[PDB]
Amino acid sequence: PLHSIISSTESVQGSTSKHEFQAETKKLLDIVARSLYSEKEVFIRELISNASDALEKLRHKLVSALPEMEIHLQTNAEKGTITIQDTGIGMTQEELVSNLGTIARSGSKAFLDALQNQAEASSKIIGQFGVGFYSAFMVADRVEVYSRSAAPGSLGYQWLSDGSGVFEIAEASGVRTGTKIIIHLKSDCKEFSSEARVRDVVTKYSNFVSFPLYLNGRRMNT
Amino acid sequence: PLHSIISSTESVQGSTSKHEFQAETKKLLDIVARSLYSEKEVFIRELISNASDALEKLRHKLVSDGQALPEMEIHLQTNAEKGTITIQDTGIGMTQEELVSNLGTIARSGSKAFLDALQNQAEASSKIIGQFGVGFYSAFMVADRVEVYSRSAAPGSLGYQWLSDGSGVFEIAEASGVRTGTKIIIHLKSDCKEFSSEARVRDVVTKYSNFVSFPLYLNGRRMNT
Ligand SMILES: Nc1ncnc2c1ncn2[C@@H]1O[C@H](COP(=O)(O)OP(=O)(O)NP(=O)(O)O)[C@@H](O)[C@H]1O
Ligand SMILES: Nc1ncnc2c1ncn2[C@@H]1O[C@H](COP(=O)(O)OP(=O)(O)NP(=O)(O)O)[C@@H](O)[C@H]1O
Ligand SMILES: [Mg+2]
Ligand SMILES: [Mg+2]
Repeated sequence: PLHSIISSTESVQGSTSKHEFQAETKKLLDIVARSLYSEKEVFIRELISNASDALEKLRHKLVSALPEMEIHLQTNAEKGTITIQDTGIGMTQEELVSNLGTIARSGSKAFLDALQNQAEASSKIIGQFGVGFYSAFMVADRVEVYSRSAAPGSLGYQWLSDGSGVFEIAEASGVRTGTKIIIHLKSDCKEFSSEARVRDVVTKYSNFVSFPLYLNGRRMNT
Repeated sequence: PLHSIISSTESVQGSTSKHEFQAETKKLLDIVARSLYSEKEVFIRELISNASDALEKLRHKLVSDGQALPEMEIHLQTNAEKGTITIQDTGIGMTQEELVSNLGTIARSGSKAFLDALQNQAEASSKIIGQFGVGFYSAFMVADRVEVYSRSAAPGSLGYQWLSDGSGVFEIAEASGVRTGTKIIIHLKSDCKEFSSEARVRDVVTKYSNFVSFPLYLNGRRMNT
């Protein structure tokens, strides 16, 4: 008896605002693109860790009907997608622009510094530091984010990028509070639209995931 | 958005077997029913504690054996029209043998202590029901009639309905459409219809919901972290 919250409720309303990635972000993305980094499956944990962070942030707002606090994965073999949705704190428009566009992540500063100071392949250095959210672009043709801040009266947004130069933001209706990230997989990365492949990855660490984690409606952790 | 699992999926398929309560159980029922004990709301925690126990038992069966994990939740629902309050858990459930033995006897240790203390002391039942509790039979503080469905988590298990009006006898019959775990439907006495009010149940449960070890819902609303 399965438990799913992921469905196509969202629709883009009105016009698009166009944004450029920070220079350092473009550099990071290009390095990832042209690296031969083989453990691309890391993007799943990067996104689950972010979902967990967002749910933890939501707790900080609680005092004495509690909000649902869940992380959902869904694979779609036919569409070549993998989706992660959390019911956590979400992002304002300002937050989308800043958080998904810059190199604020402390590990990513360390990463970029390591590129200058280590006589190692980039793949090894990606292994050492990680690249956080941008790990999605290991596997994605295109990344499609919907987010709505848990703050009352906040609007929903769509953030779009193919990971080259530019990202877009538009207002969206039908966005649940929290964040949904839809990864449109590369033609050579379709393995991550398979339930079995994703289960095998996530099983290795689901016991360490602090919130309820579902894969295609099936509960993965205690 | 609400989260509810409680609905009328069950129906009796099997013959009815009628059972007499053990004499000591009859005696405890008798004592509790007639008591001036006024803190009747306790039955709600009694049932939630049992739901929790059942869900904890289900954990003990889990191993890292591949698949999904079972949902582990406790649900309360009130129905003001029908004069009911229902509690459903998705835990270990009860075999037929377990229904007859577990809901039928006074194995419970605090109930043996209760009866001992009532006999060999001069405190009235009011007090010492509060001290000891009377577990599952607390339901008969507030119930005209108690309606239980249960199916054991054990592979192969059938579903059963257990019925009692709390006087002398209980019935059991095989039932279809029982989810693994236990649903308890309390058909409330006339002077007890307050426990079919959501606000009444909420105000009671809020006092201890953050000590409840599993997700707890009231009419589809989450009550605890
Ligand atoms: N699911 C999400 N919900 C809300 N905020 C998000 C989500 N995913 C990413 N973010 C924002 O994007 C930022 C960057 O994410 P990420 O690149 O993983 O770095 P980080 O999580 O800050 N640090 P690290 O612990 O090294 O991953 C986060 O700090 C959040 O502010
Ligand atoms: N929801 C339930 N699911 C499974 N078994 C149940 C359920 N409720 C009651 N039982 C069984 O009925 C027995 C009696 O319950 P109860 O009268 O509360 O005593 P107890 O729970 O054993 N001891 P105490 O800790 O004092 O409540 C339990 O031990 C269970 O075996
Ligand atoms: Mg992160
Ligand atoms: Mg008990």
